[PDB]
Amino acid sequence: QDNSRYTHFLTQHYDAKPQGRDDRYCESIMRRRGLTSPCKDINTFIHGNKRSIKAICENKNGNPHRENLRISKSSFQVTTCKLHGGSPWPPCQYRATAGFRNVVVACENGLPVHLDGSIFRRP
Repeated sequence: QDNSRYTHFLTQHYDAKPQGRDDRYCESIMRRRGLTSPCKDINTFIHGNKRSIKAICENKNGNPHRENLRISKSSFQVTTCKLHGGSPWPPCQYRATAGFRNVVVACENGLPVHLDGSIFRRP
């Protein structure tokens, strides 16, 4: 049964069915998931069904990527929360950006355990 790292990945990166994906959504979910002490600089949540996300670890929905990651074949609805302001401590103000594209994860024992957030921080 699903080890702690996969469980942790879901806590930090999965929100099945969000409502509005605006700035207030970000500020609330970041607190709720305990990512505000200190405030995480940027964090992305994937939406949809868990099934498609786990499938990225297989050839059904993923391709090998770079040194040790996997990239999905299907696109996902996602929301990236970016810290606004110059302080790492609460209150954390976040700005939301909704998107729809494929994602990159690291798999361990057939389960997603890490999300590569670099493809979401548009410099």
